[PDB]
Amino acid sequence: MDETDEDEFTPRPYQVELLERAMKKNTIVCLGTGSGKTFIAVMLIKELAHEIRGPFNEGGKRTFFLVNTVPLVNQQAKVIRKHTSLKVGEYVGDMGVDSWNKEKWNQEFEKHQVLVMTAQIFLDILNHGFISLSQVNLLIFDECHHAVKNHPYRQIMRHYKNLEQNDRPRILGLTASVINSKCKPNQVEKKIKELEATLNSRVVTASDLEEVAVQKYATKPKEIIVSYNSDRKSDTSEVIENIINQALEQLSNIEETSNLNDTNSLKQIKKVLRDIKNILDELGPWCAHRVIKSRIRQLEKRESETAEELRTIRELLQSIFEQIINVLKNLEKLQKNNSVEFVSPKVKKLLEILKQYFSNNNNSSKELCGIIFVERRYTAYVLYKLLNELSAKRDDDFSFIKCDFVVGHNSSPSSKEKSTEMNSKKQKEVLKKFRKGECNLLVATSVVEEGIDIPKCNLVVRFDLPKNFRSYVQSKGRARAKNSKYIIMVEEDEKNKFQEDLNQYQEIEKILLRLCHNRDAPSEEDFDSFEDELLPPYMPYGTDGPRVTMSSAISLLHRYCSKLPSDRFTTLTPKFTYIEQNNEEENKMFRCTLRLPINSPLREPITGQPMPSKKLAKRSAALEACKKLHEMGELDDHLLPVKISRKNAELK
RNA sequence: AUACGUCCUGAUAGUUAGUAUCCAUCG
RNA sequence: CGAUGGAUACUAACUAUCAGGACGUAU
Ligand SMILES: Nc1ncnc2c1ncn2[C@@H]1O[C@H](COP(=O)(O)OP(=O)(O)O)[C@@H](O)[C@H]1O
Ligand SMILES: [Mg+2]
Repeated sequence: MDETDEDEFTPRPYQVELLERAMKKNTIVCLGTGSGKTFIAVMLIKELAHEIRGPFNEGGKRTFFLVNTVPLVNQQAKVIRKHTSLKVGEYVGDMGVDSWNKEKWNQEFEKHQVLVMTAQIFLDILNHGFISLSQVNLLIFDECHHAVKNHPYRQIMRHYKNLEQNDRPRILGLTASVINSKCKPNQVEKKIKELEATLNSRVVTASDLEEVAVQKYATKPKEIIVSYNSDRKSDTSEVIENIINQALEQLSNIEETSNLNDTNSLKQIKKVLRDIKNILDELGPWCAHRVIKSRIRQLEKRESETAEELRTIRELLQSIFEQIINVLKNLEKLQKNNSVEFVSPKVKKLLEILKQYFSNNNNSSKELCGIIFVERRYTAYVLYKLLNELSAKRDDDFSFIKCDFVVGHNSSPSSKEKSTEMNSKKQKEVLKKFRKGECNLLVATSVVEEGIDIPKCNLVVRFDLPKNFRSYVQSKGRARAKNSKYIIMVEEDEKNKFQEDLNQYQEIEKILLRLCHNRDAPSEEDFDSFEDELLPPYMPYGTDGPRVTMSSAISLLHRYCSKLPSDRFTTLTPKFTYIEQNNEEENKMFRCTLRLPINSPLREPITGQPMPSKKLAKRSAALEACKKLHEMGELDDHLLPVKISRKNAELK
């Protein structure tokens, strides 16, 4: 039954116009979400493909693609591979790319024609002298509105500025919302001018888009606001939260009265029980008890190695949680087979919304595909568990629900035994399952919120309020299919503030849509204007060799310290000490000092130059330490830590 | 009625310090 | 799990401007 579906792409007229304009000179493309900018980028890549066929040893060039997150790089690589005939490769941080030497990087450059990877990796390659910007043919900045202050985009731009104008590559950027944070309507012009100066380009908007052409293809859902109140609570729930409050009070009294071997341990206990209180308030007693038994398992793990006082505190906490369990036994909704009443009013409202949506779509032949957006990861995990349990209960109207979740990921040589784990392959598998149609619901954090082409959706639910203009715009634009719905859940007493914020957002959008028409080219004087480096970098082998920028000193120092062979449990870390002195002008002056662990050969402390701010003093001290360390003979030619073992140390 | 200096309040812009959360790199 | 970096929101202090209130001086 499967039929192949080639795109057989026929570009739309505004795409052709934008392609010509971008070919003429540097540009930034500003268009609404879902209007098809990735195909424009693909067309531009294909147009200039006659400069890539040459070998790399004889000065051949390559094309690069810059992306923020991992699902995005996978998806864009797949699209480019499908549409054109060139070879594409994808690089991320899972594979452990820093351990590679120069020869393997040269081989990788020789193998492919187009390279797609994250921005931080590109910065690392640029700094350590593996590649030079004179060999790049074209650069693409996905979501270019992130290049502000100290973001890695700005650092790469600083690298680009020094190069002579004879051999500078072309620049193209794609964005939908031009301003990152929230601001008054009077600062929009200043913000766009700053961005134009930073990226050394002018913004462009098609004349045909304003006339029908792109309105048909752009996505616009409907907005609905649903209100709930959390004051209305069950008396038993009030009793439980009062008991938890008095437990918090007595634990605080114990902390204030009883001395502690580690105050941070009881502070952690207090914050995790406050988290338990928050979980109860937001979700309900059953989810709280599930987290409580997970906590029970956590101290089952912990009791192998713990202190006596810490274990007594843990056991009195266990006693309190056990009393909570006996209180819940009287409220055994699952035993009573009526679990609808116990949940917090917010969860009840969400369930009512889902039921109404299913009732509406019962007549509709099309299936359902929805996304739920949550702020923190633990809430997402607990919500997924609860929804799966309700579906397994097999009641009247929850027999069709299938749920899964996606969050960020971590990796370590250690086991990291925990309830929540993630990996690149598992994340890709879940996304593929969602695309195919195995699951109908997805519970996600802000990882997938931006830029992901989602399967045709009908429903987006905001479990938490948007924080600024950009997040609101992107979350609105995530739904793609026709006749979509956008739903926001708001507490009763914050609805006026949310209303005024929505009005301000609409005004900002209206102003932005008009200001971008018929703009003027930027001036190179502003490009020469921006300069935040108070101290020049450290270049031992010349301008084109390796460098250690002021911003990257501390990370390199900590990497060297971590690579030092020592005990597994002990994680060595340099110690910092700040001394403040007042100058003749009575201005604030900061001088920092540094020390190293006794394992490293460098015994003597190192002192940096005085700086107006504490962070600047710390950076200066780190830079001086790095220069001295290289002078002594630790770091190798490429200015990265040497793979030195005990035998290597003995030989040297 | 106005200007100058002083004290208090609100907003705007910038700087500094603290708390919470998210995303990337490493062990 | 730990370590590092970047971004957002909240609070406090300082500086400058604006707005208002009060005081003294001069016009
Ligand atoms: N020429 C075209 N013909 C058919 N579909 C297209 C064309 N150009 C773009 N599209 C569709 O429009 C959607 C645009 O999404 P995408 O380009 O990934 O991000 P953006 O929302 O920034 O444009 C894609 O899913 C693609 O399938
Ligand atoms: Mg895109």
